[PDB]
Parts: sequence; structure tokens; C-alpha cells
Amino acid sequence: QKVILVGDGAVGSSYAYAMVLQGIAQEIGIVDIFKDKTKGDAIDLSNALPFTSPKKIYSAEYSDAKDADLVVITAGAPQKPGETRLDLVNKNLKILKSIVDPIVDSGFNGIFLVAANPVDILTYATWKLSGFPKNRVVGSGTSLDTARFRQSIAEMVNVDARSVHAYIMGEHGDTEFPVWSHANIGGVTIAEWVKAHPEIKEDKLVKMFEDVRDAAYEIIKLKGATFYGIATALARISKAILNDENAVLPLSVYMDGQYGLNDIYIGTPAVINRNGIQNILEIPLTDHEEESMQKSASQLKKVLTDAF
Amino acid sequence: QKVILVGDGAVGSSYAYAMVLQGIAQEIGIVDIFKDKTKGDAIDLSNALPFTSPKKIYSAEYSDAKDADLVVITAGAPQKPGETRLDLVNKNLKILKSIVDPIVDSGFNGIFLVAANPVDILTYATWKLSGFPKNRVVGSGTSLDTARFRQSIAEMVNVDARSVHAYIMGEHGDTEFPVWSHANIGGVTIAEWVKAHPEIKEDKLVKMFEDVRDAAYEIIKLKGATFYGIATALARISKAILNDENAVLPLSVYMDGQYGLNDIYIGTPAVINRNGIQNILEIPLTDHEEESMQKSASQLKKVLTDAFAKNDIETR
Amino acid sequence: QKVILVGDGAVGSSYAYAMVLQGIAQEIGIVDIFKDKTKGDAIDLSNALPFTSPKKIYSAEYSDAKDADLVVITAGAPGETRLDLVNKNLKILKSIVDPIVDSGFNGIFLVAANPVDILTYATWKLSGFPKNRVVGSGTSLDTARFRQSIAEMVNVDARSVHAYIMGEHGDTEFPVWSHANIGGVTIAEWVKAHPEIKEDKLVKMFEDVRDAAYEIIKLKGATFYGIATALARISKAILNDENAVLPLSVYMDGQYGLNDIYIGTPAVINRNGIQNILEIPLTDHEEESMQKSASQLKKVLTDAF
Amino acid sequence: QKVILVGDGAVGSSYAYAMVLQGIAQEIGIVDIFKDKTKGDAIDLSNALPFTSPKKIYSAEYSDAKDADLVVITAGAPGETRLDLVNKNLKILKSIVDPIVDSGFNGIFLVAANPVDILTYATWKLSGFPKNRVVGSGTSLDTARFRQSIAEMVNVDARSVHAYIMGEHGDTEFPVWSHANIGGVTIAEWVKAHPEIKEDKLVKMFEDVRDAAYEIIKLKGATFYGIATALARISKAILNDENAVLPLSVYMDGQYGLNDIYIGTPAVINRNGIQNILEIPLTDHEEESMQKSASQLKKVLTDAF
Repeated sequence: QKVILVGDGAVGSSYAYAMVLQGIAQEIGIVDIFKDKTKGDAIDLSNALPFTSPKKIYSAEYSDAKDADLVVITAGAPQKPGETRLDLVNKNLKILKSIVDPIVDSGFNGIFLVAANPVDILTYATWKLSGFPKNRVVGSGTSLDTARFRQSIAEMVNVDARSVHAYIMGEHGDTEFPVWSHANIGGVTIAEWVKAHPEIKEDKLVKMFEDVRDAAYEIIKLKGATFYGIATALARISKAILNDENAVLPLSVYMDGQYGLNDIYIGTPAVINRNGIQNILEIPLTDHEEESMQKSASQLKKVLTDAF
Repeated sequence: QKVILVGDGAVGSSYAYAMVLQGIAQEIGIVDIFKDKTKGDAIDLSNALPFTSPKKIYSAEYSDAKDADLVVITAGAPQKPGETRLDLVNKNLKILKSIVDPIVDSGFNGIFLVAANPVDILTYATWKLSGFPKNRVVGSGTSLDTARFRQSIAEMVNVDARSVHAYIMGEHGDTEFPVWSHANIGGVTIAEWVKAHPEIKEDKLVKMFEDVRDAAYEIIKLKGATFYGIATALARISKAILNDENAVLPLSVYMDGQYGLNDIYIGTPAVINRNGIQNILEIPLTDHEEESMQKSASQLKKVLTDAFAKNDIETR
Repeated sequence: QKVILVGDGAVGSSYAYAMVLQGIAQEIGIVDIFKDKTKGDAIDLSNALPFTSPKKIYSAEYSDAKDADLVVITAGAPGETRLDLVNKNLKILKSIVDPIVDSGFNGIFLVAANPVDILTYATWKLSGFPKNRVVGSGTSLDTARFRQSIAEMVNVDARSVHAYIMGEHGDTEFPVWSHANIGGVTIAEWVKAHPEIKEDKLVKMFEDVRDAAYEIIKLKGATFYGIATALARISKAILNDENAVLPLSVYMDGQYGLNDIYIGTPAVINRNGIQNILEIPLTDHEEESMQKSASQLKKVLTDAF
Repeated sequence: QKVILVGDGAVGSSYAYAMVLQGIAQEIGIVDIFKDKTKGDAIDLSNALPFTSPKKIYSAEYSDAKDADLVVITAGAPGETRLDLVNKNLKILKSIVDPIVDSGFNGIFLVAANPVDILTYATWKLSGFPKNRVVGSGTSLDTARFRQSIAEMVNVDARSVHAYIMGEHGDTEFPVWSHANIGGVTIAEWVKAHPEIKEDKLVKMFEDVRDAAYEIIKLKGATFYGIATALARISKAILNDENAVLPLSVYMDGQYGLNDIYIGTPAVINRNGIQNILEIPLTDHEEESMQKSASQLKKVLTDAF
């Protein structure tokens, strides 16, 4: 279980730490333009190993991805507060290509996990750039928000989060949405739970989603950047892949008809194991919610068209 | 987190051991009419603690339930061939009564976790005999079979069990049933799953439910008794209660209108915590499954009324 | 990580349950003369799997040990004399080792049958396997409990409590008080600094630890949860290649001045058996204790074959 | 189990993250000059909670230390003169400890800021708290990394590797090689039976552990994951009342021949602070090392005031 991390910034670095404290993977190679930073990170991270399970951590080069089972791409230049997102995508595409090409050439044949924002778009870019099978290229999608969303519903309703089933689908970002109609707690629909427990106000639920959806913006405002949350979810996804888990997570997967969408990566439940996506789940959507999914995909699709 | 286990037999003993190895509970008082066995089981289990989290395990008497947080009743009389299931209830009631009363006398005011068979019947009995609130008396119901049911579906569809939602409800036993219409994988129904994945055959799925439900029978015929599965299920429930989790489990809960049922304990998904049942989930059912529920519940009510009637009048 | 369990009695059964709950090994083949019991036991156990990590459990035959990584021998019937107990278990041991060896099994042997030290020496001779591929539970259990009790009494996390009970597991085993320490401080020195701790308490403690099994048997009819858990830990150290230090039954090639017999002492064990046998410096008295324990054992070993 | 972290820099921030992933404590209030950063940090960390055990994390003020069970001080700037660094951190410390004590805090102090030993003594002086209710990370991390390295070299599970790096955390800390042992066998004795392990590789290993922090700072700019992880483990020993043995910064009352200074030495810590200061048997040279580190420490500690 060898992982090659690409991007030793706030997200990549925190991600490796999470992997270390949580005991996921056996070998982690850190790659970043700035070599010295990663060498230091490797030594520092390694000094924490005596408190967790063993691991081998080192500053690596794209060539070291040859026998890697999972490549995590975090390195993604942030949008300047005064530029087209298209530019953000045009600058990250160059950053991206300079990463995928050299990684492919190493002989790497494992799973790609894209976390760089905008993720859905960059997952399509990675796929197109690598020429890898659709199921071997994945994006963090809306797994982090779905997790938080479930956790918040759980706290409000007071039921163990493990029994709260809800999904946030679409392009991870401003257009993502909650599948309220299908969301349920232990088998009972949120709708039925409210009818049965009026104290759980419908308006508060709605704001909660909004708070989950806008949180990354808020954090960047206060702290300047977001990383702990994304880093933890990135680790979980990494765990499901490496441990051939067959877990169901809302990832950025390749659309081929599901929800009627085609030729794009967007967020939807999916089964993921050591060989990438096994299944792409189509959750019964309300026609209204199908519009949501529709809007979200068209906006994302246009940008994808232009960029290329 | 103090636990008082009544019945140090195969189930009871296995349960304690599970609690020990899994690190659930801080204290475990073992109670059984046979004192020396509980004393040796206490010492024996304590030699395992160095390989797990600490715990205080000792031989106990009902009076020790005074400050307990949980009382686990596994003490039950086996059904020998040739006796009405009515007799099996009659003698188990006598037993239950010899346990409930003294525990209630100690001042115990925690939660009751009934595991004896028939569990639903013995749960309602414990509830009635103790006088405890309906939500402070729970049966292990169909939690084990549901957990085993899910893992098997998981293995067949090859999807992590955590994302496999399926319930087996009704009276734990020969007439419990799987709510196939509502069961789903990560949000996608079993029916829909079979449509997209034809390799997943329906006869195998239904046979698997039968193999699950009949598993206890086969275990007894080959080995004489069953304890590892239920013991492990019991410890999970115990953890849900003691750690105040608000976990959803198909347990034996008091029916007060749900499923059109009233005044009996029967299996159905419920939310449980340190104060007992918090919520009873009403999973949408098919007219038939609903009928199954009604039937499973009528026969249930019949045996209670018979057992309690005989016990109310003939006891001396 | 495939394990073959020979003996589905109270110990074997508990052992597997421990393995199931603790998540050790991915496959357990249970082997016992009573097929039905092993069959129902495998089904009961498997129902416990949804609450733990996955594993494959089934009623096996010695031949299933062909591709097994670990073979644990618990078999053996519990008013008997020990000499005539040893004899009926050497015979049983033979009926197990031979066929397991013929299946091609080139893994590790972990003997738990009693007397362990004697029967462990028997497995070695009966299988031919290298002195380091045949291991006995030794005194790992008693030491684990001995350390735990010192920790409670002393009120310091047991992980830092270092003590060993060595020699033949049983009546003649003894504690190495001289080398035993807390955080690195000898027990002796700890007692000086803290008089609240009494030698009478410490001395009776070892005794209680040592004769515990005797009482559990008297009270409950048999002991199994303790050794089961200890076997499970040993099983883990082997299957996961931990190179852990445990007082196991190891072959004597000079240590403590002993030779050609298995006996209890700290050793490093991993996926490939015992990696190292550790010699703890002993006190003259302690050397005697070890000496006396070994001679008493060696005689019984000598007359057995 | 509530905690008040003072300092939301790379170390405190990472500390909080570790605490969150490892699920230690149920409440963490992050206190730092820059509020918005501690505010956006708490939101960010709270988004990770769904993947771990529950916790209540928030931006706090010194006043929130009132009911706190433990306060962790990581504030303190990272050219520089050993003297100047101490003198300005002593100032920072004063602007923190005072206000925290004013809140009503009657819990434990865990000092992580460097130079840790000196800043720990300062915390004791400034807080007026009991000697046992003021703790410094001391050499716990280096000792932990030191043991792990010896284990990888000797190929024996680290839990069985007992070694101690003592003295003032810094350039003057030294390894107690004489007492260091593996499963009860001495490093010196271990080497004898294992030629391939050379005292040359062993001395260089320690030196790497000691000056590693320095290499990390040059390469990356700062060091935080090692210290943060270690802080979280000490925090766990305290919040869970473990009575764990860790080389911490503790008040010397004659032990080792030292008096009236905090310095690195094995100790038992729990919910109520330091239970015991362990005095490990030092060689003449190892004893000289302790004196040298302490006298030099004492010097810098005096001038500082």
C-alpha cells in the first residue's frame, strides 16, 4: 500500500499527517516542486510514527510513482480574487498536466485521487490527460460535505450519525445540492421524521445545508485557506481504496447515462475499492432535484467545453 | 458503567468475555444460582483483562444491581421436545420472576436488556413483572439476525456492510421477516440492484434469509446450543446503551400504535441510548409484510395471556 | 494469514472466539474429532463476524493445514496423575502432528496443550521442524497477569511494568523479582522509596497468580478465557510479524545453563517463529529456581520417551 | 475532559488536529492573539469530526480556562541568541499564564514552548501552581523517536525497547545507554550477541534524533508534527489518568543531585499531575552528562531573570 502524494501544501501536508495518525497506508512519498520542504515534512512526519502504526515516509519524485498504488493530487493554484474561473481552470490545467504526464511515464498503474479544486473538472482533466480507465480516476467530490451534512443532521435529530443516510450531489461547490427526498434516518425519510417530530423545523434543516455548503468560503475568509476537513476525507477515501473496502462515498465519477448525464465527472454515490469505482449509484431523484443535478452539470459542462 | 449479568451459562459467559475483549463497560457483576461457577468465571475473565482495557469483574448477588446501569438477563430454560411452547413460557416466567423481583428490590433503576427466549415474550414479561417504564426494558429482538443478514447481502453484492441497510422484523424466531421492499445498498433498493446486476439471483437472496433465520436451529442440532452470535450482539447493544450512542437497532420494543399494533413487544428498528428507547422507527411496509406483522403479533399476544393467566392464578 | 485450530474444546473454542472478536487472522480452520461441534461452532462464530472484521471460519481436516501459516494445538483431555496425563497426550499429539506434517504444512506450531513445555518439546521431536518453528504458550499468560497485578498495586500503567515468570509453566515456575522493574526502577528500589508496598503482598501476589488456574478449575471446572486470550496475542505477534517479546516455551541451547528442553523465558517472536531467546541476568537463588524447575522437567521428559 | 490550547501556530494547530484525529479529550478551546485564525481553524477542525470521535472545538479566550482540566502552552516564537529567545518567550509566557490563572483555572499546565525546560520552570514560578501540576514535554518525543529507531535497527517491537534520553531538551540531552535495554537485555549485552549492530551506528543514531529538529527547521522552516503528536499523547496520559511513564520536564528535588530546576527525567503522570519522578541508575559519565546539562541550564535560567 504505497501512496504518492503530489502537492505538499496545507492540504497535502495535513493529509499525510492524517494518514500517519490514522495508520492508513504503509509507504508515503511526498512530491512537490520544492524538494527541501518535502524532505523536512518527511522527517517531521516520521518523528510522529512512534505513536502510530509503522510507515515509510520520504520526499519523492514522480518516478517513485512507478510502484505506487495510489496517487493523490492536491497541488492546485487558488483562484485570484479577480479572475475568470476559466483562468483558474486554465492555470490549474497546466499545473495538472505537468503532474500527470511525468506520473504516467513512471509506469504507474494504480488509482488517481484528485482533490485539487475545482475537483470535478480536474478529475475529468486528469482522466483525459492520463488516458487511464474511467474507474481509475476519482475525485473527492462531495464526500466531505456529505459527511458533515450527515453529522449535523445526526446532532439535530439526536441519532447516531452512522444511521443518517443523506447525499449532497452535483459539482462540488456553489451548485451542489442535498437529496432531501431520499435522505433518511435509519430507514425513515427526513420528511416522515419531521412529520413525526415537528420540533425538527424544515427551515433550520435548509440553513444547515447552506452552512455546510458555504463553510469552505467562511474558513478561507478567517484563516485564509481550508485543509483539515478536506485532508481527513481525503484520508478516508484513501483508506477505502487501499483496503479494498467497497465503501459507498459521494465521489467525482464518470457519467455515462446516470441521471441522463454524459461524458463528465460529477458527484454521486459510488462503490470504491482497490481497483477504483466498482459501481456508480443512481439514487431516485425528485424531478425537482433532477433539475438541480441538471443545472449543476450544464454549468460544469460548459467550462469543461471551453477549457479544452 | 456498571453491568449486572444474570445467567452465567454459555450465552451469559460468552457475553461477559465479549465485553472484556471488546472493552465495553467498566464493571461486570456476574449472577447465577450456581455461585462457584460465577466466581471461577470472574477470576478466569479477569486474567484476560491484561490484554484489554481494565474492568472490575466479580461474582455478584441481585443486591449489587442497586447502582447498576444495566441488567442483562440471559437466564432461560431450554425447550425440551414434548412440551407446549406455552410450558416453555410458563417455566421461563417463573425463572424471570425469581430474577426481576429481587433486582427491583435492590433499587436498580437502570436499563433492562432481555436476551432469554422467546425474547419478545420474555421482554414484555420482564416489563410487566418489573413495573419499569416501557422504554427502560428492551429485548435483543432481531438485532443479531439483522446484522448477520446485512453482512451476507454485503458479501453477495460485494459492498461494505456499513452501506447495507436491511431489516428483519417481527417476532424473533420462525416467523420473523425481511423487509425486502425497503432494504437497499447505499440508497439503491435490492430490487433495483438485482435489475442492474442480474448475477445477483433472487432465490439465493431469499435462501440466504432462510439460512440466516434458521441458523440458530442448525447450530443447536450440531453443537447443542448457540451463544457466540447472540453474545456478540448483546455486547453491541450493551455498548449502544452504556455509551449513550442513539444507535438504530432492530430491537424488542413496546408497541403503542406503530404498525397498527398495541400492547406487546415485537421487533422493529429503534433508537437506543443510556435511557433506553428514544425512538421507534416505523419502516414503511408492504400490505403483506404489515399482515405478517399483525399475525406475528396476535400469536404473540395469545401466548402471553395464556402464560400470565396460568401464572397469575396458580402461583402459590 | 491462515490458521488451523486443532482441538475444539473449551480452550480451542474460546481461542477462536478471541481471534474473531480481536480481528486476528483472515481464516480459521477448526479441526476436532467431533465434526458436528466444529461445524456448528464455525457457524456460531461466523455470526459474530458482522460485529468485527471479516474472517473465514469452517470445520477443517488436518489436510487443510497444507497452506496454513499457523497450527495451534489445544487438544488433550483435562482423578489423573500428570505422568499418565503426559502419556495420553503424547499419543494424542502424535495423531495430530503426523497428518498435519504430511499435508505439507511448513508453517509455525503453537502448542497450548498441557503440560505445555513438555508437549511443546514433543511437537518439535514429532515434527522434526526447527527448534524455532515450534512454540509453546509458556508463561506469557501468567506473566501478563503478574505484570497487571504489580501495576494495580503500584498504580503505574502496566505497559511500563517489567517482570517475568520463567521455568516450566506450572507449579515450579518462579518470578524474577531481582530484574523486575517499574519504569526502569527495580521492584526492590521502588519498595524502598515506597514502603506502603509490602513484600508479603508482593510475595503472595505471585503465588495467587501461579495457583489461579487451580482455583478456576475447582470453581468452574476448567480454565479457558485466560489462556485463550494469551494464545490469541501470541497468534497475532506471529501472524503480523511483530518481533514481540513474550515469555514463550523456547528450546534451550545453553541459556541459564540448560540444554535440550523447551522452557519458559522471554523471546522475540515473528512470522518466522522465534527470532531470539533472551537471557535475563539471574540471582543465585533465581538461578536455582530455574535450575530446579528444569531438572524436574528434564526427568519427566526423559521418562516420557 | 476540556482543554485550552494557547497558541494557534503550526504546533498548536497541529496539536489540535492530532487531538481530533486520535480522539483525545471532548472539548478544545483554541486561544490565540489572532482570533479569526483560531475561529476558522475551529470550524475547519470541526469538519473533520465526522470522521472521528465527537468533540466540541471553539475559538476561546483565556477566561474559558476557568473550568479547563488542562492548558497547553505552545505560544513562543520559533537569527537568534539563546538568551534573547528565552527573554521574549518569558514575556509571552507572562502574558498567557497570568490571565489563565486569573480565570480560576485549577487544572494542569502542559508547557511545550522552547526552550521547554526553562519555560516550564517559568510557568511554575509565574503560575504559583504545585510543582507536580506544571509539566513540560521535555524529551518525550526524542525518547520516543530514539526507542523506535533502536527497534528498527535491532528489529524488535518498540514496546519492548526501553531507553531514556534525559537532561535539558536541546543540544545537551544524552542517552542513558548503560540502562537502555531490549526486553530486559542490555543494549551492551545485546550488541555482544549481535555483532552486526555496532556502537558506531548507535551513537550516530542518537545524534540524529537530537539534531533532527534542527534539520527540519532548515528544510521546511519549522517543526510541528513530531512535537504535536507527542503533546497529544502526554495530554492523553493526563486526561485519561493513565499513570504513564514519560520523560517529562519535572521539578528536581535532589534526584540526580539536582535541585530547584525543571529537567528531563522518566516520570509517572496522571489526571492530577506528576505522581513519581523516577531515578534511573546513572554511570559516572552519564551522571556527569546530567550535571553538565543541568548546570548550564541553571546558568541560563538565572541570567534570564
